[PDB]
Amino acid sequence: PQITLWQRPLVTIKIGGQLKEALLDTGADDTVLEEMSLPGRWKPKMIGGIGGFIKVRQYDQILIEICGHKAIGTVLVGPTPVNIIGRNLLTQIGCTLNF
Amino acid sequence: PQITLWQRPLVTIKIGGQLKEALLDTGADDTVLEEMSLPGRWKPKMIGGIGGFIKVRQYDQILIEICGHKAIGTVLVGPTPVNIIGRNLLTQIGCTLNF
Ligand SMILES: COc1cc(CN2C(=O)N(Cc3ccc(O)c(OC)c3)N(C(=O)CCc3ccc(O)cc3)C[C@@H](O)[C@H]2Cc2ccccc2)ccc1O
Repeated sequence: PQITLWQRPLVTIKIGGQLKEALLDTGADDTVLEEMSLPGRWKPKMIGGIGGFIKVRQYDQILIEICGHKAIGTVLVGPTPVNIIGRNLLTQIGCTLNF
Repeated sequence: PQITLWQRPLVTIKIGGQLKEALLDTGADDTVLEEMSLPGRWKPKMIGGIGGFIKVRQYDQILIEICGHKAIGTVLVGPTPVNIIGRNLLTQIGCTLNF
């Protein structure tokens, strides 16, 4: 699909048997979601940007479905104000910027 | 052009007759650049990010070239981690997300 940028590029994602709305963010290196539970082991990580840093839990090899496109990758979980889909997963769904 | 996301989508922009490196960021509503000087009066603006908020200076009708594409719009200046080209200008240069 082709998504314009007149409005925030929000899409529904399916992760851990849960449905959530997330922002397709080309400026984000990693995918970070609001507090939720995920399987497997995790590593603490600190991610920052505008406003400073937040502490998150890093889970690797996590399955996620974005706009029907399945992908696997690292998901950070923490106090983010919005669910973000970063480049680490945008690449897997073949997402590109065009102009 | 078509830009893949295996790496940060950093491009060259020109503003105030100077070249700067910036991030094409679909997750950003606005364009925010690191401290610099711009003409005219400015208005107050707060941008909410991953770690909280920051105060910035808002300048309107500013000429800016993005990857060779000329644009004229609102440019915010403040303590941002990197120069960010947000949706307000991505829409002006006809940029979209595709997959
Ligand atoms: C609302 O308009 C703007 C918001 C931002 C702040 N911002 C953010 O807070 N970040 C932080 C961030 C989040 C996730 C990541 O995986 C990530 O990895 C780099 C960074 N970004 C950025 O700041 C990009 C800059 C950057 C580059 C390298 C680095 O080491 C740290 C930061 C990405 C932006 O898209 C964006 C994502 C976002 C949106 C709403 C609420 C919270 C965050 C900004 C402008 C708006 O108009």
